[PDB]
Amino acid sequence: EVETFAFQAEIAQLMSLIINTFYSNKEIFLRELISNSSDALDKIRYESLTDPSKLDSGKELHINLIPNKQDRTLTIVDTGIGMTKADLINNLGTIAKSGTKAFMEALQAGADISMIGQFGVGFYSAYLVAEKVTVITKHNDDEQYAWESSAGGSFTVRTDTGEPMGRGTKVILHLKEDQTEYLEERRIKEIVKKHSQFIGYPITLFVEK
Ligand SMILES: C#Cc1cccc(NC(C)=O)c1
Repeated sequence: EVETFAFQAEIAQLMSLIINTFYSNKEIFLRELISNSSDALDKIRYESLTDPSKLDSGKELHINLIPNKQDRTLTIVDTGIGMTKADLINNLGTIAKSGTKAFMEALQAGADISMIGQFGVGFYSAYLVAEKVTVITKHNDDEQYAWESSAGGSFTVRTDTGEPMGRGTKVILHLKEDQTEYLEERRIKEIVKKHSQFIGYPITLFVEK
């Protein structure tokens, strides 16, 4: 049972600008997704300060980076607060319509693309390197769901029957054919050290066979 939704016109426009604009500094996608994970971890930590049972779904607060060269995927896993189905449909828990407007007004006033995260829409920088993005998420108050989009104006949401997650979010980047440098250990390490070296949660880069 798969539900298909249209992106709001402003989000479709942002996504097409990310995909079509010539812009060589693609590595910022990983900074933005790690930042989103750190925000999601801060939220479940804050909730747990007054209600410890919010961590019954998992006490460890961390970020894992999982490259898979056979599948040509880079997966960013966090054990943050996760998203409900309603959150997924509402632009993955963002204020993407007003954020896109503020981002585009900022660019007209002298910002560049790499400030995208300041406007709350850093998630969509995934499309700098991915032809398809899958988001698996589990929030304490809802069931496990899978969101998916190859851009083109639409996304799908379905109940996820895969590996139970406990709590958190998994962003699976199905990489473009010419973007496989982001699966190499030395390249990922370089980017994490350059852009994410002070994130307050452990970031573990998995290795492959
Ligand atoms: C990449 C990219 C991107 C994201 C938002 C807006 C724009 N448009 C420009 C710079 O003309 C480009």
